[PDB]
Amino acid sequence: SNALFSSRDILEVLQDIHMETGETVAIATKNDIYLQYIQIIESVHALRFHVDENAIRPLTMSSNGWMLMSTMNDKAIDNTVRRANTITQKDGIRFEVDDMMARIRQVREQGYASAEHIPFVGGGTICVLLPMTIQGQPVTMGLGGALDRIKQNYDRYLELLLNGVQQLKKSDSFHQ
Repeated sequence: SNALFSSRDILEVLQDIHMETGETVAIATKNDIYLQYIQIIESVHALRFHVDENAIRPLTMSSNGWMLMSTMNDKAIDNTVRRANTITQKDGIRFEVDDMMARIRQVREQGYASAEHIPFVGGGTICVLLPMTIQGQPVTMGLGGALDRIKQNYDRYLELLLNGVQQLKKSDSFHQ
């Protein structure tokens, strides 16, 4: 019942990270074991991520995924990695429950996630968990672009995401 003022708070923060970084920026949540985008703002760089929305993407395949999985219980993470392997292995990719469960525990610890070449060669991504939930689901804010641009701006980009989180500690969770 206050969904719009929260969406606006989030959009304003996401617009700031887009202005300062020029990268593809997004808010995402989970849909069962798949990553769901709520809002994407496309990069202005020549070489960029063009997010195809019809794409089905398991949570094991992106740093946004690991951040979202880090919110589940272990029973649910194990099911997720297992179920997700049967899908990604149709393309020869499959993470060992052991190491994925380790990466997830680390991400939960350090407060954010980043990834090189995952899901895509030449790409780099960094994301954080937003303080609020949307429709009972946890929510993520992240940026993506060409790996080199990401590597060379890593500390600055991270800092902006984390500070974006601080700016939203006054925004409500909503079920709309």
